[PDB]
Amino acid sequence: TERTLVLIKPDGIERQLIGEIISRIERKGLTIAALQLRTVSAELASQHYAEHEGKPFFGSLLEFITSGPVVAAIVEGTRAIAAVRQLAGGTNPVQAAAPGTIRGDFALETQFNLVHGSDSAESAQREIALWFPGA
Amino acid sequence: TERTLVLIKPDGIERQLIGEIISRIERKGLTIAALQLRTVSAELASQHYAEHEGKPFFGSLLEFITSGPVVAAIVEGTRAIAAVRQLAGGTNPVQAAAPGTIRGDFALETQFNLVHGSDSAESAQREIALWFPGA
Amino acid sequence: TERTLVLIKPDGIERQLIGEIISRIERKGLTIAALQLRTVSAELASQHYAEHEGKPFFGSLLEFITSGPVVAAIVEGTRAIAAVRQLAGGTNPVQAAAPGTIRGDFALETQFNLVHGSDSAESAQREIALWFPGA
Amino acid sequence: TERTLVLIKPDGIERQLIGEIISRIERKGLTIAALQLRTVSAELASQHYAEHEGKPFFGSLLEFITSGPVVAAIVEGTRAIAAVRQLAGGTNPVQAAAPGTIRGDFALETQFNLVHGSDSAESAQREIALWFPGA
Amino acid sequence: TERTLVLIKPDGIERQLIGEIISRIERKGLTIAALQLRTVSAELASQHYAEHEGKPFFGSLLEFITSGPVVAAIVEGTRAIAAVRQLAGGTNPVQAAAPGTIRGDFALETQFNLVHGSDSAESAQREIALWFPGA
Amino acid sequence: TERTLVLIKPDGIERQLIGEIISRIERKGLTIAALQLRTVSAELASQHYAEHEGKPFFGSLLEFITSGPVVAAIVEGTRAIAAVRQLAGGTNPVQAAAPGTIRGDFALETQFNLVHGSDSAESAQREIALWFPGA
Repeated sequence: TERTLVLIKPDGIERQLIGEIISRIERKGLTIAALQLRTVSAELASQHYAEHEGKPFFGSLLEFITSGPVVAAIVEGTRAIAAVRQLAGGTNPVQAAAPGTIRGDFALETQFNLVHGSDSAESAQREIALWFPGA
Repeated sequence: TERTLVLIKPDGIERQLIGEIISRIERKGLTIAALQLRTVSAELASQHYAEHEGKPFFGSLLEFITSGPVVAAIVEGTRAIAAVRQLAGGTNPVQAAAPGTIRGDFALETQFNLVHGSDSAESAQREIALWFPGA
Repeated sequence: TERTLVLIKPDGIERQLIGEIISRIERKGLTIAALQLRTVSAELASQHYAEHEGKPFFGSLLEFITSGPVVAAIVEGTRAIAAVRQLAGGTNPVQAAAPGTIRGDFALETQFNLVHGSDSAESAQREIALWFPGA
Repeated sequence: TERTLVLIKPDGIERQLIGEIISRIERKGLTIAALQLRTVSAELASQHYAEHEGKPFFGSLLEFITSGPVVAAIVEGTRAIAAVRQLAGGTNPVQAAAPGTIRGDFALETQFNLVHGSDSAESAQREIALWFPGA
Repeated sequence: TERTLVLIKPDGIERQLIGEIISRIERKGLTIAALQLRTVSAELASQHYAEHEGKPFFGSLLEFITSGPVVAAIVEGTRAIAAVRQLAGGTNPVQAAAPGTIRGDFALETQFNLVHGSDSAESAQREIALWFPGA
Repeated sequence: TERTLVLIKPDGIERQLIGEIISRIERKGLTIAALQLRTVSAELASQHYAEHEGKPFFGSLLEFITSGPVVAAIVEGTRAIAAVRQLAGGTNPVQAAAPGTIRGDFALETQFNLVHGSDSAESAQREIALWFPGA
């Protein structure tokens, strides 16, 4: 079994999809190991987005994650990592994401993607330590 | 943002899926700009199906759209055109349409496809003028 | 069988519940006889609210129905009138409306009631003539 | 607007209803002000259940809340208190709770009630201070 | 724990509600102990409806249960009997049944009630022996 | 129109998905021709899994199908065979099955696949004779 970090971003909250997203995870058979509505410091935001740190969309990327609170969580279970990304869909909700996924069903813009899921074991271990340093 | 024409055909109505379809559109983040249950004249039907005007399935194609009332609508929003076709699925509901789409979830026959969505900007502009000449 | 007028007010639209409401109606076994997204003139609004014409909440009552478009419809079927009001719930969504109803599930304020349904045969016949004078 | 404390108890979690419950809250128009999966100390449990402190069911009442983690939350909005209790249903899910409520739809036992909601302004203010002393 | 007999009548099947009904039962926490789509002999129908044997609606009552196949089942769990009747709603779907129940959400006529649930321990034991004499 | 055999395996039952699965079938427009919760003899299990009779996973394959009761059914309609497999998804729920399918939405393991659907006309005719020799 694996552990992956999941974020429900400020747009997912504005659109009232916290429970919808969590439900899909639960229904897949995965288990919520940690869960917390929290605010994001300027520091955390950048450390999170270091992969795309130096790039054209960095600015508004941080301003976004910091505009309102977010819901962070540790999702655990068999193939947690791949499964979550499976539920989430591709980055582009119209041309990439399949219908039935979170982004595929609710999203229209690459930017406002509603959700985040660790893209690899390497990332997951790094992001969990980052958002849930205690646990 | 774009505007696209959407039809909920007589079979979509017989099967009580008006609200189900509209909901999926709404949930995607798209907005219903126009909406009307209406009947179809012989003329409108053919002007609509002019693309496939001369073909083997034209007859019953018109007889169908004219058998009962239909629900016409203008759907507006970011990438309205592609998104709607994304929600609708491919023409063949079993071999083409993905599960999660409208046709993929409810349809079994290429003919009885429940729904219509403009396939391009060129078409949308033409079909909207056709169904909602005022608006 | 009966005919009743149903309104999905501007708040029902802002909250993306057109399809949700229509679906509940469909699922009850009732049939959408007429349906149209339309704007409301100052005149229509008052003629509609004549029952509560002279009262303390009249002003903002009209300003509301006229702030954005609404979805009007004629719902037909066995006991259409009572059934629709059954689905809609009592006027106060928290103290009157039962869970499971439209207002009971989605509403919090007596004012923002999302929906309207004719309260009697007398009213229905009057309101249908008013909103769908042709049909 | 009001603030009320909501608990999703260990049975609500075992039965995979976190998102289902949160969704119902969201859909009612209420907003999640705080949210956290957390464990319960022996002390917190009793301070929470002081109202029924001296009684026949106290023992297993505490042992339960402490058997696994729970999801605590602050729910905010118009009539937050009454509305939440409205969504939750009466204590007895079969004879009291109406269909459509959380308990009414999912529960069978008075003990395993899935959810908790502050029963009054007095309680809410006390329980929020208790579970979210910071916020 | 108790055992109760549940019938999904021919109208429940025509309206594609087998899974919807079963789901509601499952979700309540009850368990399907037996389940079978079967036809009804003239004899079984009357033995079932002996309570209302001599009455004005007996004829079409039997003709109905015998018009198409039905889905019979034994539902088991805590307060199975009351809970099932709770999910089913009162006999009259508009004036008696609450929204959120099966009849309350889908039915319009006292006759076409979609579902049946044993009304008492005495009945349950009698009807189970009748429909599932082996089990 | 075609006939296909569908199994809801013991894990589909443990996870309370009987009605969910049946519903998806119904909603696709397919019809339940036969349906029965039943136990599986050692013989039936192997005759069913003869295709993969001689293989590394045979043992626990039979032990599984025989651990608890299962729900067998004959599903009938246009392209019943392909459609059902379409609803079910690929064998591997994470890497193969698309979101929106049964396995895609609920499953995490190739072994615990919740459902079975005949993979061909040849198989269907053979498996129906096997599970429903009378009908």
